[PDB]
Amino acid sequence: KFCKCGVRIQTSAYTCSKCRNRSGENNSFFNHKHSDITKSKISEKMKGKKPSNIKKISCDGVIFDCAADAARHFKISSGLVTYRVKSDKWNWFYIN
DNA sequence: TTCTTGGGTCTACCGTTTAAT
DNA sequence: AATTAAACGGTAGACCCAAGA
Ligand SMILES: [Zn+2]
Repeated sequence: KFCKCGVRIQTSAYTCSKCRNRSGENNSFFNHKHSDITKSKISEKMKGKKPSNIKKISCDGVIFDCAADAARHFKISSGLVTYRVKSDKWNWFYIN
């Protein structure tokens, strides 16, 4: 048996692994809902994890791994951190 | 039967914007 | 002006599940 792409496949298969459609409505989990139990398992494993989009920052010399840590140290909102970084009245800048 | 794939369904936390003070 | 909350928009990684191998 041959896949539409040209490679051989078992007669029990509809396509080769690479050509299988899994996007949108063709996904095996499309339109399914996760149970409250699954959501909790995901919740516990994620608690305390910082994401990859964090920005190291220097607050005029005092550095932080992310803007949120700086917000928590100064006790201000994250929005204000961004505001000071853009302000000509502060020397707060992201590293890189 | 098991092991592998890989993208839809989620969570926790980020950072930037903007309405409202 | 300088502030905050909430609206938006993003990442990786855990989960699920059917079908390829
Ligand atoms: Zn193919």
